[PDB]
Amino acid sequence: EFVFKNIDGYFKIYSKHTPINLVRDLPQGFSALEPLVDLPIGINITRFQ
Amino acid sequence: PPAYTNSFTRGVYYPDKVFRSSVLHSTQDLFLPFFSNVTWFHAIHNPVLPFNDGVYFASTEKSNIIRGWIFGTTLDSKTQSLLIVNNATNVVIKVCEFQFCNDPFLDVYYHGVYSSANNCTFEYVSFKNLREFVFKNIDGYFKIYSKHTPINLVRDLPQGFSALEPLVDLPIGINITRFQTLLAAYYVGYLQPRTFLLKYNENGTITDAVDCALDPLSETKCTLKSFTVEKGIYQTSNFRVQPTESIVRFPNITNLCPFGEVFNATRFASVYAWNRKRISNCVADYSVLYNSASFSTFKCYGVSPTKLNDLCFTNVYADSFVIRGDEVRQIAPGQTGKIADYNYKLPDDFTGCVIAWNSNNLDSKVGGNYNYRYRLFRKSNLKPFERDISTEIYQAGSKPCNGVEGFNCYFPLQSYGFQPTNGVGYQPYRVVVLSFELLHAPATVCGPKKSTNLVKNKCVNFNFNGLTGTGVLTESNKKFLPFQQFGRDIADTTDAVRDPQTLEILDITPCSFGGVSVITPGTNTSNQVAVLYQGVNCTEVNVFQTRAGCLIGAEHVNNSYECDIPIGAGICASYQTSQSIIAYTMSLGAENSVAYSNNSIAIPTNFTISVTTEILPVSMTKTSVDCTMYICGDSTECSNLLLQYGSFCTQLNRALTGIAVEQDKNTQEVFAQVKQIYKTPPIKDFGGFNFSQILPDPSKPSKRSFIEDLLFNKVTLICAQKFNGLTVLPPLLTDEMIAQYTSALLAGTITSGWTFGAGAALQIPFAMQMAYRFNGIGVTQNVLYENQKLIANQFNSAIGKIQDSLSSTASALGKLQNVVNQNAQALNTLVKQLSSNFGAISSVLNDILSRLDPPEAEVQIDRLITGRLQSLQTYVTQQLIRAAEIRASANLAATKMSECVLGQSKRVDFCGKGYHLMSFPQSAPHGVVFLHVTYVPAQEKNFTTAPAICHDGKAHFPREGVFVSNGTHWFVTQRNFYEPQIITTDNTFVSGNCDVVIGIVNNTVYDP
Ligand SMILES: *[C@@H]1O[C@H](CO)[C@@H](O[C@@H]2O[C@H](CO)[C@@H](O)[C@H](O)[C@H]2NC(C)=O)[C@H](O)[C@H]1NC(C)=O
Ligand SMILES: *[C@@H]1O[C@H](CO)[C@@H](O)[C@H](O)[C@H]1NC(C)=O
Ligand SMILES: *[C@@H]1O[C@H](CO)[C@@H](O)[C@H](O)[C@H]1NC(C)=O
Ligand SMILES: *[C@@H]1O[C@H](CO)[C@@H](O)[C@H](O)[C@H]1NC(C)=O
Ligand SMILES: *[C@@H]1O[C@H](CO)[C@@H](O)[C@H](O)[C@H]1NC(C)=O
Ligand SMILES: *[C@@H]1O[C@H](CO)[C@@H](O)[C@H](O)[C@H]1NC(C)=O
Ligand SMILES: *[C@@H]1O[C@H](CO)[C@@H](O)[C@H](O)[C@H]1NC(C)=O
Ligand SMILES: *[C@@H]1O[C@H](CO)[C@@H](O)[C@H](O)[C@H]1NC(C)=O
Ligand SMILES: *[C@@H]1O[C@H](CO)[C@@H](O)[C@H](O)[C@H]1NC(C)=O
Repeated sequence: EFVFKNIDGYFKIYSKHTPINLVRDLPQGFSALEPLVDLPIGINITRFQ
Repeated sequence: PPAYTNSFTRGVYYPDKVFRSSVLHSTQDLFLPFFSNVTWFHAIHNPVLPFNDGVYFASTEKSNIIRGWIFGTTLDSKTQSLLIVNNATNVVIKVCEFQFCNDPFLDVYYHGVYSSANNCTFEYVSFKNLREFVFKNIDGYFKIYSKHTPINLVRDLPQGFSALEPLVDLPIGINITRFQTLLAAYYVGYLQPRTFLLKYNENGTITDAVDCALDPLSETKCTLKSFTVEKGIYQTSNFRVQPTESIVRFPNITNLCPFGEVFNATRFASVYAWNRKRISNCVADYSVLYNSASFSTFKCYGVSPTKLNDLCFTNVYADSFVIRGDEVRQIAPGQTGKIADYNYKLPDDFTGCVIAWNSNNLDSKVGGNYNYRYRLFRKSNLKPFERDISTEIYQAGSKPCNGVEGFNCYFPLQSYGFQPTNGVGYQPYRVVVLSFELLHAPATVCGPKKSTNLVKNKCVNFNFNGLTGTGVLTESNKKFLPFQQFGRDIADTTDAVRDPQTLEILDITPCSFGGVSVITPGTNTSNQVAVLYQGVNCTEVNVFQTRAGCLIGAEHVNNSYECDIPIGAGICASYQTSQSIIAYTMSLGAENSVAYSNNSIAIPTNFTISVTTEILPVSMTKTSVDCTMYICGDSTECSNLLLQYGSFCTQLNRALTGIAVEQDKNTQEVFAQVKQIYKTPPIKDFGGFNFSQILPDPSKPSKRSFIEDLLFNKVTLICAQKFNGLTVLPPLLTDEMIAQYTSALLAGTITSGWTFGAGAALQIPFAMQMAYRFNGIGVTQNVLYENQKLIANQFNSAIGKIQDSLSSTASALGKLQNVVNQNAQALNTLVKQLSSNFGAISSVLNDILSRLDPPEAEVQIDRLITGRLQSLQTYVTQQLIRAAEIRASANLAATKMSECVLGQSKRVDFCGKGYHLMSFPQSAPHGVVFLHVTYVPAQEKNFTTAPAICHDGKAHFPREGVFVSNGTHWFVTQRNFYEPQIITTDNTFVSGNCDVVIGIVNNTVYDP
């Protein structure tokens, strides 16, 4: 997953890899996401595509 | 080689001319510290001594040789000099200036000098004896204090005290930092910002003064504002453990810091093709900038190079190119020209540094370089952040050009010639430019910031990646996730921090905190101290470490005794065992082990009848502090500004009057619960129960008996409160009427007893009243009817002990005394907040208005009056809570009088320790005193017991009082007094068979 946001001019991206074997839908469970890359770009971005 | 002696209690002077009587008013100013070294001087074979904060001078001049002084700061024939002459009993002072010689001195071989002057500004003329002259300059005024005391001793200073009254005021106004006397034993001292606790007598003479920070007892006295410090432990002040130096930590080195890689580039690009190497996400050591010996220029525009390392940049840049030598000075803001426009334009707000160095011996060729080209001319300045790689053909005229030179067709491309015959301005140079940007983004690049070293187990500051603070770092075993940097606690307080350099988990702990207690016995017994440093390990600060803290001055005692001065966590101190202060583990009473038995009892055969004394604060100082007068002193502006608060002013008085009326109510249901004021019979035939001590004495002016008089004398500051609007309203019940109600209640207790609480009083002899007040506690009346005289003996003995308790003990009336106190310093601090600035310029409204214009004075009194209103709100809330406590005690006293004076209370430990008998109210101001006559067994005897008796196979249990035996025969007696009965059917009832009863023994029952 790629979390996109400019909060207080600080662009954060989190990740969490879980090896599971199912394709039906999103898992019914709990997960925690820890940051990997943090570039405080601070750009006035309000839309994405 | 000056000798140093002890100054004793010398160096105390009247700080100001205000007169004070019988008050221990403490003060702090430039003073001579107690027990300080004194530099004794003599005239053998005359230097300049520092003035310091103050100067103390003393001398012993029987023949009056020491009479002169020369003071000053430079003495360069330009500054005025103090000059004191005492000739013909005349004091002469003048500040003229005269030239000095190599060794200026006064003709004094064995038994004056003055030349002309330059500038004179101030003119003024006025063993057996010890003359003292302190010298100081406060607010530009030079002050001299004198005291001549006739003594007969010359070897050293006397061991006593004497004040130093002043003589003259000298308003020189000139700063003085040096002095020098002119000439047989005289001393010199020095004044320091100390603090004393002065003591004025009845006539206003300072009889004794004590320093504050001399010893722990001195600090205790300074805090308490008293000389006689009783027993106990007193919290004086706090203590801090200062950080050692500092700890600053930041990431460093990282991978390579590859600035030298840019420096040692073999080839360089053209001037038009300057290359930007982005610098980010790397710790900048900035070590390359230090070696400036090889750099031709080192300057910065728009940034301070000194603060480059101390500040962090979000992003940084470095640019390198090669140009000619003479173009260095043209790289500056505010400069124009072809080079400044068509090549590189410097904005006026450029932030960076320009660095260049010689490269002619490495970047020059014999035949000339042909690699760096650019565009010579262009129509306008280059737009920002544009790469000028365009090679457009210059065409000044209107004639079109076909790419070949001709008519008005000039080729814009020209080549440079690098030759040895060229001048200095043709040399090739290396140029490197650094630009640092701070956009609207957080900083990403930080300097090393002197990572230094890291110290464990020693309190010190710390700065970890911008996390500052103070504490002590300790090794910890708390694991951290790789993305988690620093720890936390429940209260959002930092607990663990990991070192950025090494992934080691370090705790953070308070430095020391804790106050500074002072465990001292009363001056009645001893004079030694024992400082307890609350809850600190005995490592940063004879010494016996305790759970409660680090204890100093007392040795641990392996034996355990009764606690006398509680310390903390079970530790207790005492001076008795020469004898010295100790600190041991408290043992609550002698460790007893009552022999719990299968069938044995210890029923008392004798007893005692004490008369304890529990004092209950029933009423208090009825106060109704009017808001307007107290809060604002006689000011229309203050009245208008106070009216804004509105309901606070009008409701503070409502709350205080509610307090007053409820205190009168407390008094009403406490004393005035008797309908008719009964009076003592003229003849007191009580069967030996002497009552004259507590019954009112007709010979006395008021009907307050001896005990009440002693109480009133013991409790004590009378007309010093009702002075600032704190109108102490008189009680509705006059103190004489309070005495009347107490006497009525006590006389009803005598003649009517408990009955006068349920209607009119019903007469009963005092011998009959105790004849059933014993019966209340399960004690048969035969006790009194057989030992009434002895009962009277114990009663009168306890009454006699009451006077001793009042006189010899200052804590006998502790509760009432501290209640009257609490009120006294409550009103006192209420007064002092009139002096507190509360953030205003001063505490005088008139001074504020006179000093400044009303536009700002109004704001000043606004802040001051908000502070005063907050202070009054705090006082009234504290008064409400204290009056709630007083109301709880008043209902408790009413309950004790209803159940205990107007009855015989069955609640244990309510009317004293033991089986209660009766009580006597003895009013004391803002309170009441009870005389809890109780019953306490003393002497026991071990007997044998059994619940039941089977004579004819039928069990027999005692109605009241367990079965006992003296060894041969079995008897019945109540619990609280051994009195045997012959076991008969009258005192026993049959219930069940024998084999169902546990502990039953066979026995013989008499048959009436
Ligand atoms: C209980 O103790 C008291 C003392 O507190 C005893 O009173 C003593 O009585 C004898 C006569 O029997 C006198 O000679 C003594 O002078 C009394 N003592 C004092 C201090 O005056 C009392 O007798 C004891 N009662 C019993 C039953 O032992
Ligand atoms: C104060 O002066 C009076 C003089 O009438 C004297 O009687 C009294 O003893 C003095 N007070 C003290 C404490 O010496
Ligand atoms: C306090 O001082 C008085 C004065 O002599 C003395 O009688 C008394 O014993 C002292 N207090 C104690 C507890 O020793
Ligand atoms: C005081 O510090 C030492 C280490 O210097 C430690 O062993 C001891 O347990 C500490 N004292 C207390 C009461 O924790
Ligand atoms: C009661 O005590 C007072 C003083 O304590 C004494 O003057 C009086 O004579 C005593 N009365 C009796 C009856 O003992
Ligand atoms: C009873 O007390 C006496 C005197 O102290 C003692 O000698 C005896 O052993 C005790 N008996 C019991 C059963 O405790
Ligand atoms: C117990 O009291 C009785 C009373 O008559 C007496 O005869 C007997 O000797 C007493 N025994 C002891 C051990 O006191
Ligand atoms: C306690 O006394 C009873 C008396 O009947 C006896 O039966 C029992 O054995 C005794 N127990 C002990 C532990 O002495
Ligand atoms: C008590 O006396 C009865 C006689 O009726 C006897 O049966 C019983 O055993 C006795 N018990 C004890 C403990 O002596």
